[PDB]
Amino acid sequence: GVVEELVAAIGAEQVVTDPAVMEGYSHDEAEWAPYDAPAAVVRPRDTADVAEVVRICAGRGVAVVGRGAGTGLSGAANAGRGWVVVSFERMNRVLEVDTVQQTVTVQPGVVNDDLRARVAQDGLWYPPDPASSPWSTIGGNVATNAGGLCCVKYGVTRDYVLGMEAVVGSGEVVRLGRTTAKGVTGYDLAGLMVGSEGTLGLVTEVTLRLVPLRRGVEHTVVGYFDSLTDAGRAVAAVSAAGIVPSALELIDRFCLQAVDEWKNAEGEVLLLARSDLPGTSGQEEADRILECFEKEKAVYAVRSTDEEEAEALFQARRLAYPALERLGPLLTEDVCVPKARVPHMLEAIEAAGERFDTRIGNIAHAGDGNLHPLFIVPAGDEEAKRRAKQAFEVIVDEALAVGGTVTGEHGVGLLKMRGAADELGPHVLAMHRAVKGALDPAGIFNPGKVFALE
Amino acid sequence: GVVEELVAAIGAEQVVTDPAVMEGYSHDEAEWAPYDAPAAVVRPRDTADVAEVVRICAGRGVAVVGRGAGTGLSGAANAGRGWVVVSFERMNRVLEVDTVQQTVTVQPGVVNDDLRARVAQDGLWYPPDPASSPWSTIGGNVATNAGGLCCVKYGVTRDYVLGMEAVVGSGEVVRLGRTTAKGVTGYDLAGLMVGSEGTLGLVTEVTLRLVPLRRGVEHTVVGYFDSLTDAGRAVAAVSAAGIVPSALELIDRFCLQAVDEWKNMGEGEVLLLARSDLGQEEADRILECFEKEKAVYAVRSTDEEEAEALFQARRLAYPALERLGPLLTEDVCVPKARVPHMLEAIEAAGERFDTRIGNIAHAGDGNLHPLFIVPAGDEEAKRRAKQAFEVIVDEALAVGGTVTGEHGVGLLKMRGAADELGPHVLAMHRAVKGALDPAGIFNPGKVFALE
Ligand SMILES: Cc1cc2nc3c(=O)[nH]c(=O)nc-3n(C[C@H](O)[C@H](O)[C@H](O)COP(=O)(O)OP(=O)(O)OC[C@H]3O[C@@H](n4cnc5c(N)ncnc54)[C@H](O)[C@@H]3O)c2cc1C
Ligand SMILES: Cc1cc2nc3c(=O)[nH]c(=O)nc-3n(C[C@H](O)[C@H](O)[C@H](O)COP(=O)(O)OP(=O)(O)OC[C@H]3O[C@@H](n4cnc5c(N)ncnc54)[C@H](O)[C@@H]3O)c2cc1C
Ligand SMILES: [Fe+3]
Repeated sequence: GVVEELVAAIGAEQVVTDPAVMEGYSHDEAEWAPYDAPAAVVRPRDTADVAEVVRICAGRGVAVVGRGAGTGLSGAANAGRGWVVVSFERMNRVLEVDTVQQTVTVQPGVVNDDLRARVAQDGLWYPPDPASSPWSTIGGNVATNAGGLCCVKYGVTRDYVLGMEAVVGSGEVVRLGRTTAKGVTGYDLAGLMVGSEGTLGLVTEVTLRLVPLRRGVEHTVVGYFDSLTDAGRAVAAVSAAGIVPSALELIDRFCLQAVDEWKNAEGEVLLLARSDLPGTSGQEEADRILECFEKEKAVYAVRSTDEEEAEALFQARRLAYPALERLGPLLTEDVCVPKARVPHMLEAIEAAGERFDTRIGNIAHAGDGNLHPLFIVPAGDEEAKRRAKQAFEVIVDEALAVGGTVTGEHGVGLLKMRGAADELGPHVLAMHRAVKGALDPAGIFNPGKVFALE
Repeated sequence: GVVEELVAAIGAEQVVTDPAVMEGYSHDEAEWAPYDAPAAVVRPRDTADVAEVVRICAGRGVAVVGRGAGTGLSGAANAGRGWVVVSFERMNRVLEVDTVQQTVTVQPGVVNDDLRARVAQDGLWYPPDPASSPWSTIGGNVATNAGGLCCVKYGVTRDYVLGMEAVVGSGEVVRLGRTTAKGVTGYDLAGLMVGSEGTLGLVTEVTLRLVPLRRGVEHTVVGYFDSLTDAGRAVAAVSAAGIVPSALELIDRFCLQAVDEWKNMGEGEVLLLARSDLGQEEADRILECFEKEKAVYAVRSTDEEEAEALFQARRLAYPALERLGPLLTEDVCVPKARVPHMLEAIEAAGERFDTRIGNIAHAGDGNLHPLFIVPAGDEEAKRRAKQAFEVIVDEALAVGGTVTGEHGVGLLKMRGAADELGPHVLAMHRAVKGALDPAGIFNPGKVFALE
């Protein structure tokens, strides 16, 4: 009688059982991630509803997986058979914007882009800008510690989580973290929630840190290359010069030429960089970045004196994944290695394609060494699927061999549990099982993702 | 028979038992914090030695309390009777400075200022600059999540900790966190160590993120006031102008006197020292904010040296007051909008309890440091200050602040810490510590109670 207690606790408008409606609430954009039919999909109204849902599911031992917008790429939000999917679509209000403290308090259902537009009205700015910003929730960004494009100079979500309110344990609603500028009272439990991917609790309200709007001119330094190796050597060349570019992205040829077909290519690798320093200070730095592209392999390495053709190339970098998803199933990998390993990793990925006869596109946050190789899977050719799945295990192990990480921003979820286990090791994993057990003694919060419990 | 197992594990020259020597290892600069004679003070050489100390005490259930430079202000490093003090004095080497990744790898025993000067050679910079930087260890800065003067614009220690290696549990050497620029694999166990004050493990190596050197001329904006109330409104003026200053510090009268009566170098009640890191247009905007409020000799300083001399008194305020006797310090942090109100509350706590309370605070972040000098022989004033101590704290939580901003709960703040966190959150601390420290040997009893 799980659905019976839920309706009797939070009403009927907050429980859904139509197998047709629950279809889309149990899987995210991560393809090949298994997902089964959940027992019911709850859409709570406020923290009180979530507290009751967690309490009921805790006693009955029913797995509950929180869901934001369902734009994950590792199946972290995917629901298991009989689970209770908690959709925060109804908790989508920005509660306050304190201009003196320069902080904002939002609900987990808020959309990233919507949040940024609201704070910009008060002259503030929320730096984190994931490619899925137009559709991802702040709840998801906090659960997966999502990153963005400008995170090479302003950090990721974790760098802006001051405090939060979460439902944990048997249904206790607690307020973790702080709201002032400095606080060390107790443990960093608020930070412990960030990057947990909903395996330790449920965030019902988060307090974010803000910054003044950049109200300025973005000097773009555009560069083209003919090889992923040379272009990789240039990104490291700028980082060795000691420059902190406000953006440094790589878009191979296969990816950029596809976006044109959708929305309507000087070289093989397009290295897009940009700086945001005011006045000539930025122009001086943007010029320095240009030389780094020219000194290395340089094809059409020119600084952009146009505020739109620059912005048009960057809008293509954002529409790279959705432009290729319409082109068929797309398997994506997220590794992050040291900046000095970008050339070795780029040439190592390209080599991985020839060994398994699999064409692999490349886009990566060159500023942080976070590579995103994307493979478009042709339908009908199972060997290509199999060859790409084994190449999947080569790029991962190769990134761990140079000292990288199995995931940089997308989250372990399900499609990266193998690599995550090899990176963390038995001791680190054992600590995860212990931590999750103390804060989730019922084992109901998204059990089985990131790491396994046995 | 515990000391014997230790000596039989890490040699004799790494174990000390002389009760005359262990004194300097069993208590920190936090006075009135309880401390007893430890069973031995271990000075490890490498992670292997630290691993042995943890394994031995884990099986025997002997409490171990890690110690850095002993500059804590809440008794976090104070040792309990029969404990084993692990001193990282020997682990004080900078292991690597990766200029391509722009990161540094340090051991816990390294001093803050030493780490900064080291990275300065390679054109890098470590922003976090606590007042005790010249003699505090990086191991301590990570356990307490220390702050500094520039943290109003560059964050605190936790904002630069990329990864670490620690000995947890029964003595397993694990490396938490990452070393790249981005990493989200699993939980943030590294961030969990930060601010734990050594209650979940022992950090033997930390990987900190760095930034390019400033390489510019700072625009210092010095300002004088005649009261903590009027000056408080000036601090809000910079906040009401959308200005993020690289530094904003406030010092009281008795603080300045002690600095001029010690260093003998040198007029106002409070002195707000502002600074920008852009730039003259911003420094000028702040100057007008001071004259907008009660302004005495408010001038946007162009002499970078004379201003730099003024910032030496702000950092030498506590060392200049400890020479005048026992100094009990409180560390509250409230929202910026409560700085003026909170300052007026501190003054009343003095009049109400007949206690002279000096004030220095990072007004830019709302981190207040009211310090009382306790005279010798007048125990009445000591207990009277303890009552104003409970009043200034409750007023910090009532207005939405926190019991501790940068110093840490330790021991002299566990009362307020419990009131702030609450039963639910406290029950979580005992649960977390239990999972990662099933033996309960890592500084047990501090921060929260293991009742
Ligand atoms: C086209 C595209 C571009 C992308 N670009 C980026 C990018 O640039 N950077 C990046 O980091 N990621 C990117 N992603 C994936 C992205 O990380 C996720 O979309 C984003 O992190 C959040 O999406 P979401 O709102 O759907 O969260 P969801 O997928 O719903 O949830 C993700 C995780 O968070 C947990 N969770 C959700 N809500 C809550 C809550 N309220 N409380 C606690 N836990 C919760 C979920 O259970 C799951 O574990 C992209 C995805 C797509 C499809
Ligand atoms: C004069 C003065 C000025 C100060 N100014 C500031 C300031 O501006 N900002 C600020 O934030 N703080 C300040 N402090 C206190 C500051 O927190 C300490 O100076 C700093 O935290 C480190 O001191 P320490 O290295 O002696 O740490 P210790 O006191 O030795 O240790 C502090 C806590 O950390 C734990 N710990 C230490 N090393 C390890 C380790 N290797 N692994 C695990 N746990 C460990 C200790 O056990 C203890 O719990 C000041 C202190 C003084 C005395
Ligand atoms: Fe991305």
